[PDB]
Amino acid sequence: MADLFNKHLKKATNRTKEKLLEGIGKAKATQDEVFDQHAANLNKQSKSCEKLHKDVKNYSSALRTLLSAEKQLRDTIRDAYEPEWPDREHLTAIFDNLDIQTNELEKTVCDDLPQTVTQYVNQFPDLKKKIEKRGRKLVDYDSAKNSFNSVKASSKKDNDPKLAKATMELQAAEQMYTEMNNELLEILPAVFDSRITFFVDTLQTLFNANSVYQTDASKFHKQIVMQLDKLGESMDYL
Amino acid sequence: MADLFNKHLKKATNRTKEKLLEGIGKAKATQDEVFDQHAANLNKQSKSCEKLHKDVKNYSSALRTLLSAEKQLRDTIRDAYEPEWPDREHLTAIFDNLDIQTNELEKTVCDDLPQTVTQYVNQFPDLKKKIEKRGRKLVDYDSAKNSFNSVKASSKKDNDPKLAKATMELQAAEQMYTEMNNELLEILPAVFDSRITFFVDTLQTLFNANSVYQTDASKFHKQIVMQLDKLGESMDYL
Amino acid sequence: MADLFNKHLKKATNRTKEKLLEGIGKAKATQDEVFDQHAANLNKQSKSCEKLHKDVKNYSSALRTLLSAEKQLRDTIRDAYEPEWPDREHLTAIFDNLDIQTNELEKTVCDDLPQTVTQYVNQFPDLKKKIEKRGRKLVDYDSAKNSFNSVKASSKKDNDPKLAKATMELQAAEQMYTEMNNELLEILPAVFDSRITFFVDTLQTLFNANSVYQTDASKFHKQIVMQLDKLGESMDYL
Amino acid sequence: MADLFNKHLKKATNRTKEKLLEGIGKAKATQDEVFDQHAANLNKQSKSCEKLHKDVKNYSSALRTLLSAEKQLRDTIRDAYEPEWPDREHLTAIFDNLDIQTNELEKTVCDDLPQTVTQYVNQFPDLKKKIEKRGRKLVDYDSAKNSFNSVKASSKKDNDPKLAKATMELQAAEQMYTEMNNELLEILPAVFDSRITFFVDTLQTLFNANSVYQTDASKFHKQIVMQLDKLGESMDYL
Repeated sequence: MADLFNKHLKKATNRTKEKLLEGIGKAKATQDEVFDQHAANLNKQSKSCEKLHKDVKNYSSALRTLLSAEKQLRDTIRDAYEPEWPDREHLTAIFDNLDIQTNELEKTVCDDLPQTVTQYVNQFPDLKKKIEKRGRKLVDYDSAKNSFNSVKASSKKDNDPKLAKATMELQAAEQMYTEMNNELLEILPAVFDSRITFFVDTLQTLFNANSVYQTDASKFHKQIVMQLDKLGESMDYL
Repeated sequence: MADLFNKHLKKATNRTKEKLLEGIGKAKATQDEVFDQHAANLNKQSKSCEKLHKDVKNYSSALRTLLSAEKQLRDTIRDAYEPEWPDREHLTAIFDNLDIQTNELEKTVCDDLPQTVTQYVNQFPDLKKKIEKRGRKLVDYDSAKNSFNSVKASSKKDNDPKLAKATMELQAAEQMYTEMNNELLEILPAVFDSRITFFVDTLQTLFNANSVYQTDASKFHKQIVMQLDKLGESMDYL
Repeated sequence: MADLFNKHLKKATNRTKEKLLEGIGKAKATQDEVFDQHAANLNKQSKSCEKLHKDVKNYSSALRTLLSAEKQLRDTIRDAYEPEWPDREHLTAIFDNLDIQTNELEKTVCDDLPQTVTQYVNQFPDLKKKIEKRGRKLVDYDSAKNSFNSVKASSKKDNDPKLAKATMELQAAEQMYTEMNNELLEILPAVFDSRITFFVDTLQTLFNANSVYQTDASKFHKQIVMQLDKLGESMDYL
Repeated sequence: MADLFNKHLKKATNRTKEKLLEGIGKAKATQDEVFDQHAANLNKQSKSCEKLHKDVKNYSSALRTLLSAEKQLRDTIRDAYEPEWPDREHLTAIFDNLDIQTNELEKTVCDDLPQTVTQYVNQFPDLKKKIEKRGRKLVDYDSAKNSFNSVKASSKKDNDPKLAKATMELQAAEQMYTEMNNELLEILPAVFDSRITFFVDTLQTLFNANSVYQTDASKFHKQIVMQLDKLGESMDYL
């Protein structure tokens, strides 16, 4: 069977090459070579951002409730503690310090963090737009260039004002093309590579705030462990 | 002027004073007056337990939910991560260890902690009942004592079955009174002071588990801070 | 039942302590400590007097009729006696002497006795009034003392003429307070203890008059007994 | 002049003088003339008894009321007394003894005394009637005596049934006359003089009872005078 069905194989592979003509659309001379690669690069910067933002916002709400629950924990232990027992003031001050630390983390992650994306995303819109800016005259340059030759090929004489018009289009499109090459060839790919800059600022902000809080939380909770040890000794007398 | 109407309240309220006092009882130098310490005092131990238990159960659910949310945090970072960043394996292992530590805390507090209260509490239920085991035996002992005297005073001849019966009650009640005194004056006061034993075992179980988790969490999260530092260095190349 | 109904016992005794707030009235800083005890003492002098007077007046009327009936007895025996019989003049003079003795007792108890209460009750009104005299400035002294401190506590400066006013009240009330302490601390309790003085004067007057009469009456009636003995001897001859 | 009208009164009044004298009777040397002592004389004994009885009954009620008022005196002092005075028990016993003495007097005079009159009085009622037992027998005796003579004078022959009848009346009346003389001349005069026997028994009963009471009353009340003296000493401390 496999070879007879290989008539299916033979048909499929080479005849599919003709099918690719039908797949794409109506013109083929384009900005693709240099600047679609830069376009895809600058879009690859955007496409991770939207996921990161969704997760960062949802989890920032999760952190805001988490810190609120840790504030409730502290107030509840303060209030549940009662003055018959040895140390209430010291552990109360520990809880107040951990409240301060939760408020720092809450401010920094929940409120402040999103700006750290913006901190370098500021520029990316105009630059995304500018990939298209370069493209406009990468297309019109070739169109004008060929058009000039076209006229010089079609007319019995130069005098055919169309040759002048196509020259004017060629000059204008080449001027824009070259200016936009210089600006955009550096900036747009540099901005893709710099996409890591805003990712790193944001992730660093988020984790730095979390880690400073938990670093303080561990010493504060180890201090309450020492409060357990003295409470063991206290255990018989009270 | 209104005080004249208070004269009417005086007549009625003086008769209630008598009837309240009829509530009280009869005795000789009785250590049951220390059992008039026990009942309201071993009830501090009960009523503070009900508050402690209530809070500990509510907050044990709160801790279970917190540890679940921390499992979700880890799984979310682990899943959110991309293979193009090298520490993905190291920080995945850091998160796996912190998952283990949350599971240990969750088991220890949320599941296990109530038994710690129970361990010293097990003796208290019988011993509270024992407060009345002793207390009634005073009422019988001095009732029988004064009954024997009452017969010997009332009865014209002695040779009175009432006197023999009152002697039998006196002996029986005195034996129970003295047995219960010896047992209960040791045990029941000891249970009051020893109430601190379950309070301390319970509080120690709860805070010990929380501290071992957070001590491990701080080292594990400091190791993710070091991952931020290497990511800052990485930031520019990627 | 008794312990469940002891929920009634438990409720009644401690919750009654809160009920005592509702029982009394609107201020608590007062003359009670030193001088209500002296006030009750000087009132305890009055409260036996009114009963004693009621009974002494009613029985003084009873004595006035009793002595009148004894006068009728004497006149009737004098008049019933007749001159055929041996001794009429001697027993007639006995009756006349017992008339004199009844008139002495009648004067002394029925007419004169009440003044023997007054003999020392003279002073008690003003002194009863004076317990209140002391009280007026035992109250206003504290009120002025506290008021001075109040002003010195409330005003931003001394200059607040209220401080002067409260000083003037304090001085005046302390002057009256001390004067009234000196007079009243001795007199009012001494007057309670001296209440026995007028009781004893009155009871002595009453009984002394009665006993002098009956002492004479017994010798007078024993003399008429000797008249019976001679009348036995007379019995045959007449 | 008015004396002339007295002549008219003389004629009528002289005829009444005759008719009064027709009231009188007939006799020989009769000891019934001493029975003309008895009737008006044993009536002194009756009429003075009625006065004595009247007064004794009225005054026995008066004594009953007096002794009742003295019971009330004692019970009133006993009840009026206060436990803070020591002789309350001694003077209570003094009053209890004087209650006994009033009850003894009350029984003896008020209830018992009339029988004392009665004891000697019992013989008098029959003996008063006996005065007429004798008196009529004179009227029969001399009527029959003079009747026998009258027949012997009037009757022509003797042999007269009237003379025999008059002899029978004379004998019968003389026997009764002489029997009654012997009995009644002894007894009835003796009863007149012996009237003093019940007067003396009665007066002695009355005054003896009154004196024994008052003799005891004076010692008992002198013992309350001693209670006044100890109360004078007590007076200052109480």
